[PDB]
Formats: sequence, structure tokens, C-alpha cells
Amino acid sequence: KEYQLKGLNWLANLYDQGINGILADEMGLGKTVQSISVLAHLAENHNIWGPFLVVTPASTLHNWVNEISKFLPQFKILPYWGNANDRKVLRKFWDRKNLRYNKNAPFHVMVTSYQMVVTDANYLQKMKWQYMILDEAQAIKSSQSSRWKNLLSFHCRNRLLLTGTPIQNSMQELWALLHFIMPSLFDSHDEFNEWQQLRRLHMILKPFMLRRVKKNVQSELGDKIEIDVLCDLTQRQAKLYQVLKSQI
Repeated sequence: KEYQLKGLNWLANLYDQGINGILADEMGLGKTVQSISVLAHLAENHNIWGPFLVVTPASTLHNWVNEISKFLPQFKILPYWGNANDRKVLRKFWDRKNLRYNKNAPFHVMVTSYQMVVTDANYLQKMKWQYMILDEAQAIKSSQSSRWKNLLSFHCRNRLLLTGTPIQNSMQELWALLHFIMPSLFDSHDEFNEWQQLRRLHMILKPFMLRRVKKNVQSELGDKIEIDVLCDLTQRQAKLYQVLKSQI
């Protein structure tokens, strides 16, 4: 019922090319809604009701499984949180074998976060998947990140990314991004830094990113205006700043 159907058709064509898609649009347009529309269209197209990995920061885990609950009740939900006995009964819930596609299993849709992915890599190194969706991808901006190291060992062969602002421009986050989308082609960062600097950089990533903005629909949203409030230093604050500048 929106123009995100064109986006899902575009990424479906991009996946039909055989390379990995990228979504870099900000939050507010319903990226969860287009994600579940993508899941439903891929279940209708290739007849796949099997694994679908979701990685998400801890605040939006329950919101995403909630919208899973009252959007499409056809799939089966298997969350990943709790204590150690809850961890092992959830581990016995996804005792899967023989791979490929399944119809009747309780592991249809499942979510997790970055932390227990990082600290339980031995329990997730096996049982290989087909879809890798991680939301809010600004946390893999570090070049020596351990969670980056324990996601790079995955044989999932899918690199769909959901994030709002990938534009941190930290000269290695974008290199880690380009290494994430194509792992085989891009491995040397020195040659990446080796190869007018503003025009070429926009055509570097041109067939990957889709161009969408907030100012395209009719604005019932509110049209947020930044109202700066400026203060003057009080007596204790002035004395503390005098002391702090005396220490410097």
C-alpha cells in the first residue's frame, strides 16, 4: 500500500543478479514492514519457509517479534533471550538437520542481538543459513571489532543490511561495509585507499544505494524544527569552569 513495493521488487531483482543488496534509508518509513513484505514475497516465490535470521539491538527485539505476531500469524516465532536453562531449551528447539527447505518446524522466524551472537559463536558456527539480516548496522564501524570477527566466519552467503545512517565517514567503516557486501572481491584496504574526490566517491557506490528522502510524502508527521535554547553560566558552574581551566 506504499512505494516500498518498488524497493522490494528492486532488491529482489538485485538478489536475482546474485549479489547482495543494501538498504541505507532512515527509520520512520517502515523498514520493518518492507522487511516482512520481502520475507512474504520470498516465501511465495521460491517456496521457502525455513531459516530467516534477524539481528537487532536489544530495545527493538520485542517490538519486532510483536509486529511479527500481529502482522502475519503464519510463521512460527522462536526468540533468543533468557537464562542458561532457557538457553539450552531454546537450543534444543532449533536442533535442525539435512538443511534446505522445511514446512513444519518451530524455527520459521527468529531474532537475536549482537551480544549473544558474539559470546556464543561456538553454538552458532555450525548449522549454516541462507539469509543474514542485521538492523542498525552502525555498530560494526570498528576495524578491530570482535563481533565483526565472529560474523565474518559465517557461511550464510547473504549480506542484506538495514541501517539508517551509514555515513559516519570513519574511512574504515565504509571499507568494512564494502567488505561485508562482497567478501571475495574486496580484501585489501591499502589498495582501497590508493584508488575531484567528491564526484568520484558518489559514483563509487552508485548501483547499490537507493535514493529516498523523508520529504517526498505529504507531511502529517510534524516537520521537526530544532529550537536551540542557550544558557548562561551560574555561580557554581562559573567557579567549576574556572577551576577546570586552572587545571588545564
